[PDB]
Amino acid sequence: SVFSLKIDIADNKFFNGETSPLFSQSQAKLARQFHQKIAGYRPTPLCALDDLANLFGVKKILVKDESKRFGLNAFKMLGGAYAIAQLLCEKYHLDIETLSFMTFATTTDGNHGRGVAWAAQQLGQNAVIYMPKGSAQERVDAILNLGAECIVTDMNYDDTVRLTMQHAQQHGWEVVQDTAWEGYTKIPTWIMQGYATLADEAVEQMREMGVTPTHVLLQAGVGAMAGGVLGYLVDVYSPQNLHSIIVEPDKADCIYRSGVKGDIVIMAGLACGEPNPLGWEILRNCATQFISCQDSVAALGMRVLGNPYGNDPRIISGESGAVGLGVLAAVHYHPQRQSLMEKLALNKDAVVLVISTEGDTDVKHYREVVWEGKHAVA
Amino acid sequence: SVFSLKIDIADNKFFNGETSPLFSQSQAKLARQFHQKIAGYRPTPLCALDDLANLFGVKKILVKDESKRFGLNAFKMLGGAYAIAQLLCEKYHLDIETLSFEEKMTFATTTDGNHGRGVAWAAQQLGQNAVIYMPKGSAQERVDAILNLGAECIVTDMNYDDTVRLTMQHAQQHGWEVVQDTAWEGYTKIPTWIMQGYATLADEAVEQMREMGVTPTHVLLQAGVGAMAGGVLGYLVDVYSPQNLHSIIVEPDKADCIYRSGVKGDIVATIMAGLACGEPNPLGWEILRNCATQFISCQDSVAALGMRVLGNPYGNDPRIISGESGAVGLGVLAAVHYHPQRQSLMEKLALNKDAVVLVISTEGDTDVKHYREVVWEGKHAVA
Ligand SMILES: C=C(/N=C/c1c(COP(=O)(O)O)cnc(C)c1O)C(=O)O
Ligand SMILES: C=C(/N=C/c1c(COP(=O)(O)O)cnc(C)c1O)C(=O)O
Repeated sequence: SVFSLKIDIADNKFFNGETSPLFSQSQAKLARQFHQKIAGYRPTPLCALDDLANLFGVKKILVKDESKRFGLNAFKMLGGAYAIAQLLCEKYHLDIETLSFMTFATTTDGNHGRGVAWAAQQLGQNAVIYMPKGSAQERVDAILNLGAECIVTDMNYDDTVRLTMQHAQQHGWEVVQDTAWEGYTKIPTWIMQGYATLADEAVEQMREMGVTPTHVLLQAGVGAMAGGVLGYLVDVYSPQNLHSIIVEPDKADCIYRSGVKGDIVIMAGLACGEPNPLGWEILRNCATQFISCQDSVAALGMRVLGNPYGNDPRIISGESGAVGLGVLAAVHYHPQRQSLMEKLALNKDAVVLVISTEGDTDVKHYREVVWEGKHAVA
Repeated sequence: SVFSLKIDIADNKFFNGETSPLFSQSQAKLARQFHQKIAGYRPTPLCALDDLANLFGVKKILVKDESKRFGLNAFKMLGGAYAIAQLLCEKYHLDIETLSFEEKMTFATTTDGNHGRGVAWAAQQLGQNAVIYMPKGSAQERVDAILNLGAECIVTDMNYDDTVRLTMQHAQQHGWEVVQDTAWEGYTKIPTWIMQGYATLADEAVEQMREMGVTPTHVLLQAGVGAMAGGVLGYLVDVYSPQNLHSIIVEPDKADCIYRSGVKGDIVATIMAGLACGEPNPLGWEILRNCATQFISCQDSVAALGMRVLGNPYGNDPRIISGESGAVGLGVLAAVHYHPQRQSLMEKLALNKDAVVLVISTEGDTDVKHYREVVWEGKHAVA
């Protein structure tokens, strides 16, 4: 069927190609050295969707399956656990190379807090995690399952973030929040560096395949992952020879609207309000294009990934996890496919990296989308 | 989420447990012995959906995956190829139990997809001709499938039943051999063999369940005219008896001929192409009237739900490619599960924690276009 989903593409006019040594090969190698020493480490699968590539008119679609990231069903773990380890290695005067085996506070709509909760349990320390209203019970239960304190509020994530701040300064907690703001940059920097492990894995995995990625699609909420992963990839592949596309939901396209203006200006995980300044700076510098897409584009991605084409490997991907792949699928069935493919420079030679950032973190919603066809194309 | 799709259940008030000797274990053995002699024969997988059965509160959900049947993506050839070989054994006075390899005959049938394909393929394999007719609105991909076997295919301006009559006429006019998977006045011999040919899948399924050490308490059988249901249930009740099998006949809302025949006790467009019905198959009807426990008339979206559930399995369950007509049996189980009145519907269907439910996935993605519209785009969604 032919259908038109909103997929607004805008060229980054503020692109300068200025890389960030702060997020590079060397730091990601230190970040990966850390994660390698964690019990049950395994590089997550880089799945080759060959038959879907041939159907879409490109050479390779390659998906980093972050649903395999230990038992957490998401990638976020990579940042939080690294920053928590760095925070202690600073406070207790140690070297990050030795990994011998008091309270961390944060707001999350799901994955980030689970990462912080898991790391706290692993290191014997405590964790208090705040969640906004409407958040799934399964996601609350998973945080309590790790032995942390989880409180569901009555206000939105941006308002809830203030509550975590006022509580942590009044009780004595250490804020391990995945976004930066004036007077708070140290931890988010480490988080973004910790994320780069997945890009480091994917690069080693791509070299083993013997391919060179021409494109990358990165979903963005506050842009911490996009920033950290893009900054690494452009350090490896150059900002000029990697066509990076940042993907945001229609109702929370802060980074898109920021790229549109120049200055700083739905699926849980990709909600924004205010963009992460550390992330923004990298995307403003090195991101090729920004996409603002409809809600149902993510839903499509989940279905395409969960029921693959031909003989491609199946991938379990959540709403925020599947939106990059969804863009490619929405472009394929769009009447303006030709001009959309040209605008994104997607052609028979395009090798496309996609990051599946989470699995079925909310089973109820996941199965409502893929079985019931909630948020259908129609 | 919680949702209500139309799933009307009717007890078969005319059940009497009279089996049919024409559809038994011995005549399924002869069928399967014939199929084993054909190149590329492999029993189709019986997939255990252990995690879905857990979710649904039953013991076992086992799906016979007929998408794997001889590269044809459907089960229908099991009958077509068997009838055709039997006809050749009448024409050349040959023994079927002995022959295997190889005047020009022409085989003619109406189909809305799979039957004709099964016929066309068999004519190709035996170096004969096939002329296949198709009702208006038939998927171009299915027209192409038949042509790609070296057979003629014509898409008429008429419905299924009228196209069948045009096939009859043209066959008399040209001297063709009509190979139709339905019966009527003066035409019962071939659709008997066709029905006997289908029992091969049930024979395999019974053997496979035995290797697993299970015994089915339930079978869900989708129906168009009821040749498959009739042929398959007829064998199954010879194995397990009509009384020990809770057999449920599944039909689409817009073409529930066997359901409507069920409530009355006499012979009386859907997204489930294959399950369309104008007039029921009287040969299949006799078996269903007799041994079918219940009939289900259901909404089109029930098949769509089944398709999605099968193609994106729960937990660690095996993935199955299942088409619109192929998935509706499973779709019933999934529709009941999410229904507000789940408990009562489960009780009605006598489904509990011990139920070993056999489901027949009768075809894979025979219409790739529609299949992906269901499973990717969410066409015919619950809401
Ligand atoms: C805001 C959150 N979500 C982040 C997230 C994102 C967005 O990451 P950034 O906030 O770093 O853009 C993408 N994909 C998945 C699966 C995610 O969980 C959070 O975990 O609290
Ligand atoms: C009418 C056709 N199909 C019937 C069919 C049926 C219904 O079988 P009966 O017509 O024997 O009821 C079930 N499943 C699939 C995949 C089918 O193709 C045909 O192949 O022409």
